[PDB]
Amino acid sequence: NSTATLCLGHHAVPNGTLVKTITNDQIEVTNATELVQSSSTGRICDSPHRILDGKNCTLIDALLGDPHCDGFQNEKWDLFVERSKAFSNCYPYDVPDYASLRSLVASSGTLEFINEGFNWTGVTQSGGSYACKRGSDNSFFSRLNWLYESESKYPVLNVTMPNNGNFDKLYIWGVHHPSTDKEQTKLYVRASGRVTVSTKRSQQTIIPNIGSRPWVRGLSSGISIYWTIVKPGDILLINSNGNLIAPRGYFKIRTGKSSIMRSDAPIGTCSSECITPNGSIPNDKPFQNVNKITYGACPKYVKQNTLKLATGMRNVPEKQFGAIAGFIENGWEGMVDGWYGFRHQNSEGTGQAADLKSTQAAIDQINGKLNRVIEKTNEKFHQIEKEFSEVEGRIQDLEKYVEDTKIDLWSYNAELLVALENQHTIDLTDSEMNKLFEKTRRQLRENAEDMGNGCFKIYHKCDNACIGSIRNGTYDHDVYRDEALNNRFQI
Amino acid sequence: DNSTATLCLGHHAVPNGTLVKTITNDQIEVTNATELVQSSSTGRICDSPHRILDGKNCTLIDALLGDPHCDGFQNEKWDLFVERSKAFSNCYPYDVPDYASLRSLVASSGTLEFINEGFNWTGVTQSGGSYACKRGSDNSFFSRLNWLYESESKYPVLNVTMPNNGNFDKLYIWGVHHPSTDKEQTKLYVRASGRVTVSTKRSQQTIIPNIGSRPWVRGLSSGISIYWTIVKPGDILLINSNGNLIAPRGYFKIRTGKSSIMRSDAPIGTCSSECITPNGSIPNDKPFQNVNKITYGACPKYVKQNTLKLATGMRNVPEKFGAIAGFIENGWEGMVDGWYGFRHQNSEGTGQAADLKSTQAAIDQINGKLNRVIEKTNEKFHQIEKEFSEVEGRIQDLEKYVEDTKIDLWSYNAELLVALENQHTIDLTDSEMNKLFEKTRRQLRENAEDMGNGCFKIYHKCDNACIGSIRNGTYDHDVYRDEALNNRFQI
Amino acid sequence: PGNDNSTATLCLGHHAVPNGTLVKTITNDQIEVTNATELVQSSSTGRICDSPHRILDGKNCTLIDALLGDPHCDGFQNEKWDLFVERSKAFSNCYPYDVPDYASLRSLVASSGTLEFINEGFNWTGVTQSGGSYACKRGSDNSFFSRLNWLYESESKYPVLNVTMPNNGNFDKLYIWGVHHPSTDKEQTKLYVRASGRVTVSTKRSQQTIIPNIGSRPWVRGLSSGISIYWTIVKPGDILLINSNGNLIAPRGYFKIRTGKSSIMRSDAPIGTCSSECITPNGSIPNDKPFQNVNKITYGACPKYVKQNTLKLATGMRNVPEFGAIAGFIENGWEGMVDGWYGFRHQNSEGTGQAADLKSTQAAIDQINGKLNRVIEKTNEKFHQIEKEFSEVEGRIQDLEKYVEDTKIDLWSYNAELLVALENQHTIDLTDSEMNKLFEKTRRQLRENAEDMGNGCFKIYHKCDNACIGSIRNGTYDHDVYRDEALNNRFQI
Ligand SMILES: *[C@@H]1O[C@H](CO[C@@H]2O[C@@H](C)[C@@H](O)[C@@H](O)[C@@H]2O)[C@@H](O[C@@H]2O[C@H](CO)[C@@H](O[C@@H]3O[C@H](CO[C@H]4O[C@H](CO)[C@@H](O)[C@H](O)[C@@H]4O)[C@@H](O)[C@H](O)[C@@H]3O)[C@H](O)[C@H]2NC(C)=O)[C@H](O)[C@H]1NC(C)=O
Ligand SMILES: *[C@@H]1O[C@H](CO)[C@@H](O[C@@H]2O[C@H](CO)[C@@H](O[C@@H]3O[C@H](CO)[C@@H](O)[C@H](O)[C@@H]3O)[C@H](O)[C@H]2NC(C)=O)[C@H](O)[C@H]1NC(C)=O
Ligand SMILES: *[C@@H]1O[C@H](CO)[C@@H](O[C@@H]2O[C@H](CO)[C@@H](O[C@@H]3O[C@H](CO)[C@@H](O)[C@H](O)[C@@H]3O)[C@H](O)[C@H]2NC(C)=O)[C@H](O)[C@H]1NC(C)=O
Ligand SMILES: *[C@@H]1O[C@H](CO)[C@@H](O[C@@H]2O[C@H](CO)[C@@H](O[C@@H]3O[C@H](CO)[C@@H](O)[C@H](O)[C@@H]3O)[C@H](O)[C@H]2NC(C)=O)[C@H](O)[C@H]1NC(C)=O
Ligand SMILES: *[C@@H]1O[C@H](CO)[C@@H](O[C@@H]2O[C@H](CO)[C@@H](O[C@@H]3O[C@H](CO)[C@@H](O)[C@H](O)[C@@H]3O)[C@H](O)[C@H]2NC(C)=O)[C@H](O)[C@H]1NC(C)=O
Ligand SMILES: *[C@@H]1O[C@H](CO)[C@@H](O[C@@H]2O[C@H](CO)[C@@H](O[C@@H]3O[C@H](CO)[C@@H](O)[C@H](O)[C@@H]3O)[C@H](O)[C@H]2NC(C)=O)[C@H](O)[C@H]1NC(C)=O
Ligand SMILES: *[C@@H]1O[C@H](CO)[C@@H](O[C@@H]2O[C@H](CO)[C@@H](O[C@@H]3O[C@H](CO)[C@@H](O)[C@H](O)[C@@H]3O)[C@H](O)[C@H]2NC(C)=O)[C@H](O)[C@H]1NC(C)=O
Ligand SMILES: *[C@@H]1O[C@H](CO)[C@@H](O[C@@H]2O[C@H](CO)[C@@H](O[C@@H]3O[C@H](CO)[C@@H](O)[C@H](O)[C@@H]3O)[C@H](O)[C@H]2NC(C)=O)[C@H](O)[C@H]1NC(C)=O
Ligand SMILES: *[C@@H]1O[C@H](CO)[C@@H](O[C@@H]2O[C@H](CO)[C@@H](O[C@@H]3O[C@H](CO)[C@@H](O)[C@H](O)[C@@H]3O)[C@H](O)[C@H]2NC(C)=O)[C@H](O)[C@H]1NC(C)=O
Ligand SMILES: *[C@@H]1O[C@H](CO)[C@@H](O[C@@H]2O[C@H](CO)[C@@H](O[C@@H]3O[C@H](CO)[C@@H](O)[C@H](O)[C@@H]3O)[C@H](O)[C@H]2NC(C)=O)[C@H](O)[C@H]1NC(C)=O
Ligand SMILES: *[C@@H]1O[C@H](CO)[C@@H](O[C@@H]2O[C@H](CO)[C@@H](O)[C@H](O)[C@H]2NC(C)=O)[C@H](O)[C@H]1NC(C)=O
Ligand SMILES: *[C@@H]1O[C@H](CO)[C@@H](O)[C@H](O)[C@H]1NC(C)=O
Ligand SMILES: *[C@@H]1O[C@H](CO)[C@@H](O)[C@H](O)[C@H]1NC(C)=O
Ligand SMILES: *[C@@H]1O[C@H](CO)[C@@H](O)[C@H](O)[C@H]1NC(C)=O
Ligand SMILES: *[C@@H]1O[C@H](CO)[C@@H](O)[C@H](O)[C@H]1NC(C)=O
Ligand SMILES: *[C@@H]1O[C@H](CO)[C@@H](O)[C@H](O)[C@H]1NC(C)=O
Ligand SMILES: *[C@@H]1O[C@H](CO)[C@@H](O)[C@H](O)[C@H]1NC(C)=O
Ligand SMILES: *[C@@H]1O[C@H](CO)[C@@H](O)[C@H](O)[C@H]1NC(C)=O
Repeated sequence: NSTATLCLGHHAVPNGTLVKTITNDQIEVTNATELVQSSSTGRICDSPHRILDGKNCTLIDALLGDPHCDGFQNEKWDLFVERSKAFSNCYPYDVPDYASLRSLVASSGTLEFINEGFNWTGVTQSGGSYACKRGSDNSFFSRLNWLYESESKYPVLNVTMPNNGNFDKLYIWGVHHPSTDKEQTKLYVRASGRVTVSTKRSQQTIIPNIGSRPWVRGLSSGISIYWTIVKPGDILLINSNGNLIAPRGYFKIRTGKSSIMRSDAPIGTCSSECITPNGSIPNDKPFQNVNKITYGACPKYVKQNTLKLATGMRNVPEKQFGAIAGFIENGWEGMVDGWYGFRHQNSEGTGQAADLKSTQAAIDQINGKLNRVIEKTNEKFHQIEKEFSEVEGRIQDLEKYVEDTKIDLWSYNAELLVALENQHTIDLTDSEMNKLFEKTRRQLRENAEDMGNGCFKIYHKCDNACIGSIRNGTYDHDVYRDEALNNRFQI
Repeated sequence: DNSTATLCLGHHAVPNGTLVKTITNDQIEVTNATELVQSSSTGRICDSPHRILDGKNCTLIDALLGDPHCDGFQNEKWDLFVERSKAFSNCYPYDVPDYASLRSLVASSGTLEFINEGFNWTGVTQSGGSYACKRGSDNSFFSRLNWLYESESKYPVLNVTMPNNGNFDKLYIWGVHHPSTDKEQTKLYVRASGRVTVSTKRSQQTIIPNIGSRPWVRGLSSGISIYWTIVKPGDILLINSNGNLIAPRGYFKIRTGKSSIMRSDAPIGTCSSECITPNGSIPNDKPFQNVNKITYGACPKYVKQNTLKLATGMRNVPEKFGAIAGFIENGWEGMVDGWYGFRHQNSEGTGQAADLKSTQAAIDQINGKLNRVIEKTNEKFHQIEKEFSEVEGRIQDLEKYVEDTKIDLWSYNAELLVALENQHTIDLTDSEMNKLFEKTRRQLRENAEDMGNGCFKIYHKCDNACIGSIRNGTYDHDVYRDEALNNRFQI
Repeated sequence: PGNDNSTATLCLGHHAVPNGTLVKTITNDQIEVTNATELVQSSSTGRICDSPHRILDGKNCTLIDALLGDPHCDGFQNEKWDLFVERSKAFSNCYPYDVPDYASLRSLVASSGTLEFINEGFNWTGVTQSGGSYACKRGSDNSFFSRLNWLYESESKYPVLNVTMPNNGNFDKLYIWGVHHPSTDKEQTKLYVRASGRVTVSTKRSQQTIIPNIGSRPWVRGLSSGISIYWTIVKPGDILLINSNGNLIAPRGYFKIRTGKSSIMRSDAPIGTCSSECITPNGSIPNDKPFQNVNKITYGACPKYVKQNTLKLATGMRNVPEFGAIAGFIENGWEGMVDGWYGFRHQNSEGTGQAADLKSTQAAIDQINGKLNRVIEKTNEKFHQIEKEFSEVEGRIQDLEKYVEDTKIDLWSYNAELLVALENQHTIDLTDSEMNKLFEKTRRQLRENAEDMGNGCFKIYHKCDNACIGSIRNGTYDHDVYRDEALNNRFQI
């Protein structure tokens, strides 16, 4: 009745969350947030990126001029989305090194075509075929010019076209492979043509082959698509005596944030900086498990489906007349106004208060590292291809091995970051408890003794005002020193 | 005659300490440490669990084609296929454009399962053989290749199609003959120059043979260039040649699997090891390894370091008639039954005990971090090539830059990890010692004083039964308080 | 009776400075410390040091124009180098030519680091040699590439050439050869007779065959003609065969292939007289720091490229800048302390004093340098790498060469950022720990003769002259000497 008891404790919660640290695989903390994004709406947000839905068309069909893809002429995009249902309805074709041409056009992000009048005098022009119906007429690829005998002759063609602008020119052209020797001489007179497109830097010579194409959409013939880039100050030189599929001009090559993605996800009305083939995902978290193929500012792909960062101290439930005990035994599920506080027992009764300074001190540290964790947007656009449909060998072996190495290294960084941050999270919250106890230990000077359970036995009368003067940093030990030393030192 | 006792707090020491690295120190001595970089091999490739296929005198490509001394490899399968350096070609001279890619894709397929398809081939004679490819006592040829050639002194143009109506990728292996002389060209194919064209809906491959180019190999100044074509389901194979065709007899079934290939001369043995290197099989108990960067299976990660030692014990401090001394001075080499404990000196003499609770808290934290360091498995199969015999240029520069960049990043992660863990290992063990010392301090309340050297001066008769009460937390400070406050406070 | 007998005060503190430096930790984005150091090298003199690496200045010559033998590049014959520096002012003044896969030929010649050419005498009987053109003037005569031979009519005939050359010695042979693409059919028949030629260069491992095209080359320096350049490597025990009827540009021998530290770099930085292990296109940079933001293109032992332009490593304690009563480390630091990081301030009957503790000052300094030595020890010596800046639009191979380097920098930028944050959080902790250890060291040898005032100071309950204070500082303090006097003052008897 001539003493009081002051106890030091920290809060606790009835649920709790398990996290990983350097030490333990499962340790229970009060709060925790998720770092790995693993869900998506399924809708690609048409904002803030220019999304161009390919619909029934691939990038190459819209490039060449397949008539059902004529809506895509001169179109521009940030992310061009190819669908699975896309399909070819013009003349049969192949593209040697298909992936590269699809890659560089996607990076340019524009189908802006500029027409150029080549001379083509001595040949007839704009040949078509019934397999490429535009409307009801027999047409052909809109950006390709198909040359063929004039007055039953077909001379050697020497045609040039300089680049005097300050900007790169992509010329798309082709070589015909007739079904029979009849079709060869009917269109080109000579038994075998030769195609040679040249610059000051490059030269592409293609010998056409006769009847070397399988049956596609009514025809055993086809055209091989090639491309040539003409830098400023350079010149295009076409040289053919047969089977030339001429360019009607060039596509302008730009450099920008543009790329291409394969996805069947619907385009919706929303805003999201990050885009996956699964759909748009938020970029609030630092890591994501949705898909390694991403466009825009996105979390980093990791193998882990979950990585929980601890945002609170160890949870130690009380699991146990009225008596009070300190942090040594357990935490306090009854303290909701703070993380650290004082439970007292004195002459006027018993009470709880929380300590604002130490609680904010811990929170400021906890939420400072959250800001350090989330400050990395890391914005990426046109990357490498990460899923493949044909067997290719050496090059995709390296293209896979690079991406797979990238993911293992970031999965390592993520696992270690969460483990270090949490081991530091638990330690800093332990430190703020101990500092508050030692701060209270030293105010009391010689007026109290440490009971061992995180509580002080104060050897003098200590009304609610005196407890307050301990909580508040205003306890004067000299006022009570005599009364305390009397009760302490009895024989 | 004496009214006091001395209770000292200490930790253990060992005579054969081990040096490790920390964030601070380059060399600090601890009691125990374990190695993390695997650096030794038995020199044998364990045949379990993975299916090892010893290539013996055969390369994968010779076994693919059907070099008669490799006929045993027909239709064989593998998980890892081992090419010996003694392997050698004994059939018709040949070369393969993009040899690496064909070797890579066949290796990752993991099977030589062949399916005979009967092409029509009317108008030519099949199964041509040579003396430079003796199968048994007979002039023969590659077992999977059909060397077509004149019939009735006529060689008509060949139009053949074989559709892939399966649901699974087909691998056709074909070739092109390069005769030694003009006389040999016309005797075998009538025409002065041939033309081999293999076509899918997606690709075309047209080859025009050169005459006399090949150097003398095993009796012949001739040879065949091998090319490959993959026909996807629903697509169709179309062969077309007016000369020099080396035809396929069918397709190799393509599979997706854990299979790969490795260049090694290590002997195959009877044992079991998850990890395989060209040096031989290595244990994957350690997270890192310095044996070889070429690995197959669940393997440790390759690092540049040849030794990384993880501290698994506290700082080693030798203790070095003499008053008993605590941990502030030095450890205790005599302590064997624990890492922490008490030495006391009272009226019954001296004694030494160990504290289980503080020792397991240190041991369980050390085992907890080991289990997190060992938990990584890392199972990789078909990767990229990492050693090269020919000078190539752009592509292997990237293949070398990728692997060399990988090895540096993991060597950093391994070095930093050891330094972080050991600093934490030392810090956590020093913490347990401080926690046991403070736990004892507060049991003694006002009955003792901290002598400074990590020892308490207890101011009352404290027989062995009283020490044991302090040791297992049953000391009642009130029982000895009046006596102790008497002895402490004399003037 | 209040404080009747005299007492003394002994305070524990740490130094502070008026010009602190902000650094990053695991907790805080900006926390002020006393001393810091920069880890990211972000400046260069702009000069490529001619030491300790053998630098070769291309001047008006590219590596391939020196390779082929462009007459204004005759000084570069048989020259060697560690780093060869192509200049952007260079140019080709011989016969017009293109090189399919020019990047690979440039790369392997640079990696060999030598243009050591070994003349071999092929058997060109039946053809005439040393074909020259006026677009390639050497001296005042019409000439041609010094290391190429241009074969052409022999008595108005030019038959099928069968030519062989064995590789009888050790180590590889690089053969450089080409194919002429004549401007007109007249030039085709006036030089080669046959309508169309055919160049075939073969080994046991490979074929290379080329069917030349007429009039396929644009007008360059007076000629609508050109030569396509091709190369073949002949391993030991293998053999070179040249089979051609027309349009053959024959080699005069091979370049000896070596393997070593050699490479090539594109830079307009002037060469200077100085020594530096690291070379960038921007110039040479010091390799003391572990990271650099100058250029991702480097040669030699260089700091690693990172996106960050500054990463400051804390190399001192937390800076906390600082009634006649002294106070301790709990409140603030002591700007007055110059001779040490930690120390004591006291007030007693002889006055007020101050002294620095050398033991705990070194304990922090030695731990800080234990960090620096682990941080600064990373040499990282890389030589011939991959190309990292491109001028032509290529596609698939280009995307991977960019994605690999782009992924590398992001991974080291992470490692750099995390390392600075960990190293600084550990610095602040250890410097705080040494303060608390020095205070507890004093607390324990004072025994029952003082009380902790709570501000990092002790109220010592006995007369304590300067020699008394010095004993506490030297640790020679004996508490029993003062124990009776102190207990009498602490507790009233
Ligand atoms: C577009 O190309 C045509 C055709 O020439 C091509 O050009 C080169 C680059 C290669 O691609 C070749 O393979 C092609 O042949 C050019 O037509 C020629 O233009 C010139 C100059 O204008 C004409 O020369 C004139 O000829 C007059 C007499 O020609 C008449 O008589 C001759 C016989 O004497 C007869 O062969 C010809 O067919 C005519 O009937 C002459 O009085 C005048 O002074 C001048 O020399 C030449 O005749 C044209 N050829 C043809 C077949 O029409 C174009 O010039 C070119 N245009 C552009 C803008 O470049
Ligand atoms: C080389 O052989 C192939 C294989 O037969 C030839 O292709 C075939 O060409 C015929 C031409 O009529 C095709 O017939 C058509 O088939 C469609 C299928 O639905 C049918 O609807 C039509 O009424 C018509 O009968 C046949 O399908 C086609 N088959 C294949 C596999 O391509 C090819 O023509 C031959 N080469 C030459 C130069 O003739
Ligand atoms: C020094 O530290 C190492 C820590 O790696 C100690 O080695 C470890 O010792 C324990 C028990 O002695 C071994 O546990 C065993 O685990 C296997 C399963 O892996 C189980 O089958 C056994 O029954 C046993 O429980 C552990 O494997 C072993 N680890 C290593 C890497 O050696 C070592 O004992 C310490 N030295 C001293 C002197 O304490
Ligand atoms: C493999 O394909 C060959 C083609 O080289 C098949 O033989 C040819 O089959 C066609 C169609 O049945 C025959 O064409 C017809 O010939 C008669 C002969 O008078 C003619 O009157 C018809 O108007 C038509 O043109 C062709 O003669 C025939 N050639 C030969 C040499 O047999 C052959 O059937 C296929 N192999 C098989 C089915 O085993
Ligand atoms: C182009 O010239 C080359 C080189 O002279 C010719 O190849 C050579 O052909 C002869 C043919 O008898 C080879 O001789 C053989 O040597 C082996 C090994 O000593 C021996 O066992 C045989 O009995 C025979 O004597 C010679 O080795 C071979 N040399 C090379 C480098 O290939 C080639 O035939 C010529 N081609 C034309 C179209 O002129
Ligand atoms: C913790 O320390 C206390 C104090 O040393 C231990 O309590 C008492 O320890 C003594 C000696 O070990 C026990 O004496 C024994 O009692 C049995 C039963 O009467 C008797 O047959 C033996 O000859 C001996 O005298 C005593 O029983 C025990 N106290 C009680 C209530 O059992 C205690 O055992 C220590 N606990 C641990 C886990 O070490
Ligand atoms: C603030 O921190 C920096 C970096 O820790 C300190 O710079 C270091 O200063 C020492 C000299 O006290 C340098 O060591 C000396 O190096 C020279 C050769 O340069 C040698 O002749 C001496 O015998 C001595 O070893 C050290 O290199 C230097 N480090 C750096 C990165 O500059 C600086 O002194 C600190 N300032 C204060 C006021 O503490
Ligand atoms: C194929 O057509 C191209 C272009 O139509 C021809 O290139 C042209 O070749 C003539 C050669 O006399 C060049 O004339 C020269 O021009 C320079 C610069 O103006 C001048 O200084 C000379 O005195 C001479 O007149 C002309 O510039 C050049 N044009 C282009 C665009 O390159 C080429 O010759 C034709 N093919 C054949 C086999 O003739
Ligand atoms: C070393 O040399 C390289 C060039 O070889 C320098 O890169 C160039 O840096 C300048 C900026 O000083 C870039 O110009 C402008 O940069 C701003 C960003 O500050 C950007 O927003 C503008 O659009 C513009 O690009 C320039 O583009 C860049 N590249 C080239 C080829 O000039 C590099 O800065 C030099 N090293 C250091 C440390 O500065
Ligand atoms: C506390 O420790 C310090 C450091 O050891 C003591 O200061 C040093 O004290 C020694 C004597 O113990 C001085 O040595 C003397 O130097 C004079 C120079 O005039 C010489 O004539 C003497 O023969 C003797 O060698 C030393 O100079 C002095 N340090 C400095 C920088 O002067 C201090 O005395 C110790 N105090 C206590 C109370 O233990
Ligand atoms: C595993 O094999 C590799 C390569 O066969 C060994 O590395 C070679 O070591 C020799 C030492 O005499 C060097 O001369 C070679 O240059 C090394 N090759 C490479 C590619 O580095 C390696 O030492 C072997 N490992 C073990 C444990 O025996
Ligand atoms: C634990 O339960 C409380 C009950 O109010 C709840 O507010 C809290 O969100 C739960 N924990 C987490 C991590 O959500
Ligand atoms: C995203 O799509 C890929 C491929 O279609 C699929 O494997 C993966 O499970 C999907 N993930 C989510 C979260 O929908
Ligand atoms: C972030 O700081 C705010 C400021 O009070 C706080 O509400 C929140 O709980 C903090 N986040 C944590 C502690 O995870
Ligand atoms: C608490 O402290 C504040 C200043 O920090 C003071 O104004 C107030 O009076 C104090 N409360 C009591 C009860 O002393
Ligand atoms: C390999 O070839 C050599 C020489 O012909 C022979 O002695 C050896 O037995 C062969 N080994 C196998 C496994 O075929
Ligand atoms: C090689 O030289 C000899 C002698 O000069 C000559 O007889 C022979 O024809 C030459 N071989 C050729 C030109 O292939
Ligand atoms: C590291 O040691 C040097 C030389 O002894 C010293 O000058 C420097 O101050 C030390 N480091 C720091 C951060 O003080």
